[PDB]
Amino acid sequence: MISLIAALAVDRVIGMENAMPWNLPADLAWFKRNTLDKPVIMGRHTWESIGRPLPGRKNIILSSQPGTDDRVTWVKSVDEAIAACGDVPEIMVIGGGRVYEQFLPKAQKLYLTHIDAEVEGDTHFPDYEPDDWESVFSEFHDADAQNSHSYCFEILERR
Ligand SMILES: NC(=O)c1ccc[n+]([C@@H]2O[C@H](COP(=O)([O-])OP(=O)(O)OC[C@H]3O[C@@H](n4cnc5c(N)ncnc54)[C@H](OP(=O)(O)O)[C@@H]3O)[C@@H](O)[C@H]2O)c1
Ligand SMILES: Nc1nc(=O)c2nc(CNc3ccc(C(=O)N[C@@H](CCC(=O)O)C(=O)O)cc3)cnc2[nH]1
Repeated sequence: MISLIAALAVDRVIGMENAMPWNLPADLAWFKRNTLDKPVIMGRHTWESIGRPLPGRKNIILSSQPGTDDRVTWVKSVDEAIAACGDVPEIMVIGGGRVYEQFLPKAQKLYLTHIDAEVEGDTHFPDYEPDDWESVFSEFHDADAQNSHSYCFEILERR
């Protein structure tokens, strides 16, 4: 299983200036829950934006050029990234935009957080489509103290 996980604001915006500007702790907790113990594949820009390894997960970074940090695994292409994950049930792809574009045709599951927020955005989630996917999970939550915007968690299976 190749799965993508992403948090999208309105108009499918996922980032700006190579950052996530919004602070939504409930969604981070959901991200950790759904990636714990799994391999995670990310692009080099996302690597520099998170800034650090992610604990309890095998961190795989796509980059066309020599890696600079042996606390993670560097790979030069998509199939190399897949091979490096070994024999895991579920391979999590955690972005960013250019990497999501390449892995979407090979994914069978999408973990999406739809955030009710407008964010001027430098990068977007790939434009998917009304008919390749059906929902297996809905969980909507209003804004509270720690979380300033409402958000929907959705899991989608490739039909
Ligand atoms: N809302 C969310 O859930 C979410 C999730 C993740 C990221 N983000 C945001 O997304 C933005 C970053 O996304 P991005 O599209 O600019 O970059 P990205 O996808 O994270 O990384 C692009 C880089 O990854 C490498 N790469 C991609 N495909 C490759 C391939 N087939 N082979 C070898 N290397 C490959 C290349 O590294 P080299 O250039 O070194 O060759 C490429 O420059 C940030 O704003 C981040 O905060 C948001
Ligand atoms: N749903 C979703 N939300 C996101 O914010 C998200 N972010 C990325 C890329 N950026 C990041 C940035 C920070 C952390 C992070 O610090 N996570 C900690 C949280 C620990 C905790 O919740 O206490 C982690 O260990 O997962 C993860 C991904 C990729 N997919 C996503 N997917």
